[PDB]
Amino acid sequence: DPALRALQNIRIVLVETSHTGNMGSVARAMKTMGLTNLWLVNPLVKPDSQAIALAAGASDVIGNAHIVDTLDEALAGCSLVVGTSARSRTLPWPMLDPRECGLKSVAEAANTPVALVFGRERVGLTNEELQKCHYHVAIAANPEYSSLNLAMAVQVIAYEVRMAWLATQ
Amino acid sequence: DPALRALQNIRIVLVETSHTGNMGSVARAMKTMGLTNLWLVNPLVKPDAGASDVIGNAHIVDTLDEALAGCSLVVGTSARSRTLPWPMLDPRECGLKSVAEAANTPVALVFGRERVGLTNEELQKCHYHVAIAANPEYSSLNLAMAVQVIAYEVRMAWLATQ
Repeated sequence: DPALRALQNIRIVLVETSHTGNMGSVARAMKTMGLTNLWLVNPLVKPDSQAIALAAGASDVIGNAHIVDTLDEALAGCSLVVGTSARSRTLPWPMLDPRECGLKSVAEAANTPVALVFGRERVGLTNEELQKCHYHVAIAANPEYSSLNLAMAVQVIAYEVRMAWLATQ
Repeated sequence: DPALRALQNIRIVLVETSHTGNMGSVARAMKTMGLTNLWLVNPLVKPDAGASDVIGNAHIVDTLDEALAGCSLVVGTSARSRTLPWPMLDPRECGLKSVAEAANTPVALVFGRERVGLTNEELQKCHYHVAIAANPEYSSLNLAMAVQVIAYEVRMAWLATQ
């Protein structure tokens, strides 16, 4: 991949993933867009045969994953941290959409490591975790049905990171 | 739900889907982006979360032609081909063209089989092919993920009309 070096600095950080299959689907979503650096923070169960199975040709991304107990460890060394969250009117945070997150991530990663942080199936990220992010990224969606599956959220965000990369080419 | 009428003319057409779970995930991907209009072309088996309505209301047809009937724009997922060259779109341009055409007439966005995609004869029924730019070492997205990307670009194009 001619994107390998530009994108190897961009970490995809999954916080306390409940279903190991989702770890695998994430690894595949990542690798198809050229992202290869996966960090798992305190996963309920470590990657297993199901995670390897859903990773398909991206089982190397699972294999090479960093597994750490705390979020701080996954963020150490990163200059730019973006977490998935809807906007808040009462504890406002600076907001990105996937497209702007892609642009910003690629611009930053030319210099220094970036973390794109995703939370737990259903529950998401906690307030304590969200407060360690520089920006929150929200995916504009059907107001009737507005929550994407974990791996689908990663697939969108990774897609926009490759698109931003491609623009630099 | 303000997108519902601008996007109801966009058909998501799955050809010979072999995994009923993919059918579900596609429905979810669609619905989160406002797409509701699902067409299943000879699914291996008939359909067996919160987007169950998209599955219940699906149009189950035996031929691709039926799923394409009435459509002024048909886009199918494929890589570019050197030997069967076809006019190519990326997801972003596909989303712009789809939303523009859908204000007025039906559009079909066609996804092939797991792993192997669409036949050349199926591909020749499309006006454009859409290639999702990807890692050349590993370029094949899961069916539901391909739908998710294409549906996301469709909503982004719709949002730009607001």
